[PDB]
Amino acid sequence: SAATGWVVLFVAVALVVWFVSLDMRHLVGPDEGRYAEISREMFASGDWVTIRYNALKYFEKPPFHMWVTVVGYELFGLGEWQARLAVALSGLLGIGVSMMAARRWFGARAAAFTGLALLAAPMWSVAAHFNTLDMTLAGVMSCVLAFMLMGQHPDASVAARRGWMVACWAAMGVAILTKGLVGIALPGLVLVVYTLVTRDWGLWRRLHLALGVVVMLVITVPWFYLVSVRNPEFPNFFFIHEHWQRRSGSVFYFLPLVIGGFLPWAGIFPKLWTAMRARFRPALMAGIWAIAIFVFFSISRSKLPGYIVPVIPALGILAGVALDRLSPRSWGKQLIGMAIVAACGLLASPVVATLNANHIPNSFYRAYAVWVAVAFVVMLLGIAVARLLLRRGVLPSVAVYAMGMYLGFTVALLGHETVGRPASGADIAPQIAQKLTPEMPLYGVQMLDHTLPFYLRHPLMMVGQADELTFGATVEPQRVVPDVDSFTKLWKNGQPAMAVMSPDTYLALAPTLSMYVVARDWRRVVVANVASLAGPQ
Ligand SMILES: C[N+](C)(C)CCOP(=O)(O)O
Ligand SMILES: [Cl-]
Ligand SMILES: [Cl-]
Ligand SMILES: [Zn+2]
Repeated sequence: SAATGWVVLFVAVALVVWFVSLDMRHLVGPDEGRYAEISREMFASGDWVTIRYNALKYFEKPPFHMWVTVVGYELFGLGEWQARLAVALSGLLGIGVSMMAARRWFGARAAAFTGLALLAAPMWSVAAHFNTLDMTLAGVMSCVLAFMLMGQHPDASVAARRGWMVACWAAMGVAILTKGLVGIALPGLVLVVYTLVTRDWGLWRRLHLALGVVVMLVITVPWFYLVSVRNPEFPNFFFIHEHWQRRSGSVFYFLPLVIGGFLPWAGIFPKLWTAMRARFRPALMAGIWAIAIFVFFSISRSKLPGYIVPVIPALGILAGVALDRLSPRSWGKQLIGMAIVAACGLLASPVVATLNANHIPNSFYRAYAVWVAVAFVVMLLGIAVARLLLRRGVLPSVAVYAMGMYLGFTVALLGHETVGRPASGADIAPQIAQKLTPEMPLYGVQMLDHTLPFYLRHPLMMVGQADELTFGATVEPQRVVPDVDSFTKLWKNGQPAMAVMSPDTYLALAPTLSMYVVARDWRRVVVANVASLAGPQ
């Protein structure tokens, strides 16, 4: 316990950056806003069974992420960092259990390398600070893998093996309550593939199959029964609905995602392979985890980046052992390569200053470019001081390097606030809230705004195409305007209300109905049907 004062320092500096950075960006739609708002509505209603999005049934996802977010709301009230609490705790959880399994099978030093690996991995840290279900599922599934590895260690008693096995099945249950059957399909897949490569059938006896299935059913079934009974249309939807938004992604879709999301360790990607090929083989289990899940999502029709996040913890374990075998000169090689590519990021950072996308003007991206450049600069600093610390050992150099990378990608994420804040609509929320009341409708005229209703603490009344709310709009049609043509009669003859639409929608409806503009930004026009709810015009 000589240099423990460094570790305590390191982790401390990590944790404060881990949580403070949560509350420094406005919510980025659709995901962050969608789950923050669903959780808000659950929090305000108390109905933890029937998930609703803008007062409409939302049966596209299971509720565990929302349960966690709602507990967070009850403890610390509504806000940005509270809405991102589930994913941050999921990230810490993946780090923790990952280096627990690493410490069990490969020792303390390798476990430290695993924690550093997951910390520096931009996919794990970014995804850990971005409110989406993929990081929650990644943390609970990392509990599946880690608990499975803990339970298969020979030096554990039958009581410990059963404890880690029921812990594994329980984690699979939570995962099913997080994003559906994936939480059990991917493990089983990774399981059978394993038993085909190693030809160890007796492993199916160590799983505690009966007890684990029973405890998993006890965890998952109650909510599914409740929501299926209260809403008979739920099971056919959740298990049959082919969801799609506005697919067609190549089989190489997740290749730049996995490479970029594990970038500070890309140079040792071969040394990860030579980590698994070289009774129970844990590194091989992690490798079959990452590879099997990767090829599973790579051959799937629907592809989203977050799908691939659950492979990162396993990679972390592999990284932990690979870095554990490196001499000082080899890590020097890695530092040289990463210094090169980070310097290329610094030279290429002005590229984003020439961007304008998602109806966000170029200026915000000019302000993003300086933050990206700063990010690669702090990466370079961390690399330099790591090279200075290489004389004291590989582990301190890797620790400083990983800290530099983590702070770097953290700066790169916080810099996204430049383009995320004008899109969130939080700026024009106070202007709207001055005249908008909770009993007033806020029509969404063919626009599913994912962030503004959260900031208004006020749900949208969907008008016309409800997008992913279509299903909800059809099973409870008394809560929704079916088409814009009915919205015109509601608008000219109904109660005083407001409406959110796109600018092109405003110009399309302008010759039809006169509307007084309450607020505008680059992505939305907010109007009222009475002149007294807006500024002079
Ligand atoms: C996306 N969805 C929830 C509508 C269908 C997916 O369900 P499942 O793959 O968990 O069975
Ligand atoms: Cl509220
Ligand atoms: Cl701004
Ligand atoms: Zn859908």
